[PDB]
Amino acid sequence: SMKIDVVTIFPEYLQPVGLVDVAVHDLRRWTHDVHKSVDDSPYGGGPGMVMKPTVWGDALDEICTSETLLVVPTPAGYPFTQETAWQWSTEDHLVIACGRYEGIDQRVADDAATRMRVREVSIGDYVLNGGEAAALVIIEAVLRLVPGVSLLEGPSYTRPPSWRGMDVPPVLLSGDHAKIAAWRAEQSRQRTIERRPDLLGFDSP
Amino acid sequence: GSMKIDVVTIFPEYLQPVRQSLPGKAIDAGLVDVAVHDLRRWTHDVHKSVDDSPYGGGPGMVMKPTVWGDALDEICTSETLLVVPTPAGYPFTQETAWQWSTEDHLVIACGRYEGIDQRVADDAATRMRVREVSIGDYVLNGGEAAALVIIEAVLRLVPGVLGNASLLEGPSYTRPPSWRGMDVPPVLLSGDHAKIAAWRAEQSRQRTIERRPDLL
Ligand SMILES: CN1CCCC[C@@H]1Cn1ccc2ccc(-c3n[nH]c(N)c3C#N)cc21
Ligand SMILES: CN1CCCC[C@@H]1Cn1ccc2ccc(-c3n[nH]c(N)c3C#N)cc21
Repeated sequence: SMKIDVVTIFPEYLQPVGLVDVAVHDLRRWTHDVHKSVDDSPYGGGPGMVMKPTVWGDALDEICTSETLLVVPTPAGYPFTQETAWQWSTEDHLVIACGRYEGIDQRVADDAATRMRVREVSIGDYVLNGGEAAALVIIEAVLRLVPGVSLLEGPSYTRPPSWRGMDVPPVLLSGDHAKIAAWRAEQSRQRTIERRPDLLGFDSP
Repeated sequence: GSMKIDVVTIFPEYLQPVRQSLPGKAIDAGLVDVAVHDLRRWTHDVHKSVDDSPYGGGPGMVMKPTVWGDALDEICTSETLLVVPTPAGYPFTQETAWQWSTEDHLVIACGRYEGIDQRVADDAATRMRVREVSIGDYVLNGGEAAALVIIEAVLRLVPGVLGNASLLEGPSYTRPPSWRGMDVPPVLLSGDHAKIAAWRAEQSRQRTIERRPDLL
């Protein structure tokens, strides 16, 4: 049983989402001024804008409890991996705070950490415009692990056994479980060495 | 630059996010076009079958090569960069996003279930460039979320699409100067911009050591 709340200034972007419920909240609901302003220029200089702590604080005050796991996507986060997804799969309540612009004032996470568990994480080594796509990835990876819901995968094949003059590897038609398991292990080894040598403790290309 | 992206998926509704996030100015200027295609348009049968049992046995289903082959035959040309998300892919990184941002035509083939029969990519690779990539070390249900990430990372690097007409980033702060007992680091308000840059560099150094020692 899991509840997921996502907070964002682009609730429309979260559209791609019994044991689990997902709710999406417009951060601007917690603004007061007429312009509904969520950002301001950075202290210390630099390009762009920073999301104000005040609006975030009010939103999280309402949505979070001390049991909440607050997830904050950021390119400067700890890596979000399958291990993380397993860890989070047994949580009762995830709140995902999606930033935009240059990000969220650091005091939002620091304040939250005084009363709940906070996790700043990155889904990969590339740059996005905001946390929303990361939220979608995290939700998908976690929800498929919720109770009641090493080597790279090798290639898969289905019918027909010959297509455009390309044959399904004959071993896969042999019915020999041991030979098939061995061939699959070898394809996975080839793939992992070639594409992800770091997974086997080798230098990255 | 002008980029066309075609996405093929059995869940086209999953991609409408991307089409919405695109600035009208970039579309009107013909800088970008994203089109999403339902794979079932290319099925052969009244049951609109896209999957079948795996040769060699095992769990799950495999997407059919004949359906995918027809879809890609129609959509791709010799100039296409065919992107195939897969957890067994080469890592998709910012370097990748930069490389792909100058392409004229990306086609993203989104799999589901166990993935796509390998002959689809292998056949495509004999007449176009094919890239099997993964967006990270976690398992998804299919390629659609990966497509969203790749599209966003690539398009924001295409001149015009964003507009205006190594180390980890450190913390950022804005008003108010004090909030819930927490003060913005005073150095940031000091007007000593050389010292501010050094402070930021050290914050970045510390964060990289703590969160991403692999980058060092
Ligand atoms: C661009 N713009 C200036 C520099 C830094 C980032 C900023 C955009 N931005 C704002 C909030 C926010 C949250 C997550 C991500 C994100 N990018 N890449 C990942 N793997 C991410 C995660 N997880 C990016 C975000
Ligand atoms: C689960 N199910 C059985 C095992 C293998 C994967 C499969 C699901 N699935 C089918 C097509 C497909 C494409 C990409 C991804 C994907 N997962 N994680 C990434 N970083 C990905 C990328 N990029 C998963 C996909």
